[PDB]
Amino acid sequence: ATGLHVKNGRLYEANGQEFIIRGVSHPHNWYPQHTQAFADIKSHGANTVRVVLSNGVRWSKNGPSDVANVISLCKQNRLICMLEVHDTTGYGEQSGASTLDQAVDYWIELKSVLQGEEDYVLINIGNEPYGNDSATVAAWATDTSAAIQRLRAAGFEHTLVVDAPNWGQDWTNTMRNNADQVYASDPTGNTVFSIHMYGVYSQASTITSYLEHFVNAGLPLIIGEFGHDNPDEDTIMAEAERLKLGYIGWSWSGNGGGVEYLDMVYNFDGDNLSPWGERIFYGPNGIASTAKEAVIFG
Repeated sequence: ATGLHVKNGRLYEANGQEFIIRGVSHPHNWYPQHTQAFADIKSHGANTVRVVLSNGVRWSKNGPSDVANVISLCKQNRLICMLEVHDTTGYGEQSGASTLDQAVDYWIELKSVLQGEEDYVLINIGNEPYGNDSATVAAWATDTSAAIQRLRAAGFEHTLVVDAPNWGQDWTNTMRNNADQVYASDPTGNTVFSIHMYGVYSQASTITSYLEHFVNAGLPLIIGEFGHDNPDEDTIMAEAERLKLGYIGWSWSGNGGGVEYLDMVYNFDGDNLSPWGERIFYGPNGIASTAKEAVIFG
C-alpha cells in the first residue's frame, strides 16, 4: 500500500495531510553507539531525520536487523525516517564510490524490513550520486530513471527521494532541466527531487531561482542538505518557509574531514548546541517554530 505520496507537486500523508519536512541528518553508519540522537533530535522539534546508511561499498553495510532497529527508533520517537545510502557520493570522481544500481541492489535486500512502512519511511536512493565528471553527470537522468524503475518493479511503493549530480548541488542544472523526464519515469508519481545547498548557493538570487523553477513547474522538491554562512542559510530557510518546501540540515554531530563547523551539537550531547544548532532549530524560520509532527503518529 502507499503511505507518504506525491500529489500536485507536494508531499502528503495517506490521510491527505500535507507534510513539510523539517529535519536534520544523523550519521548512524559512522556512529552506531549514538542511537540516543533520535530522541534528542525529536526533543528540539524536528519531524524528520535523514539517516546515513551504507550499502557496504565504501563503509560497513547496515544489515536488515540494524535497519529494522533504526525504523523502530524513528517510530518510537515520532519522526518520519528518511533512509539514505551514502556510498554513491561523488561517483565518477570519488574513487571507490557506489553506483545507483549497487544502491538499488541493497534496497532490494532490505525489502522485507521496508515493505509495510510506507507511512513512516522515505527512501533516498543514493546521496549525491555524481561528482563533476562530465561523462557520468550526463547519465544522471538515465541512471536515476533506471533505479526508480527497478525499485518499482521489485514492489516498492514508498515515496523515493533522488539526489542531484555535481555532488548534490546541480551547478550544471542537469537535475533542474531534466527532472521532468525522470518524474515521468515513475509510474506511481511518488518521486521527490532533493537539492543540497552549499557553496554554489551563497547568493539569494541563485537560491530563489532554483526553488521557484521546481515550484512553478509542479516538480516536488526538498532541500535535502544545507550548511551555513558559504550558503546563505537565512535565505534558504526563509524561502523554504515562503514556498512551503521541506528542508533537512547537515548534520547533528560528528563531522570530520574539515567540516567540523557543520555540527549542530557538540559531541552528540543534545543539550550542547553550537551556533549552527541554535540557528537551525531556534532561529527565524527554524525547526522548532515551523515543524509539525506527522499526523500518522496521532
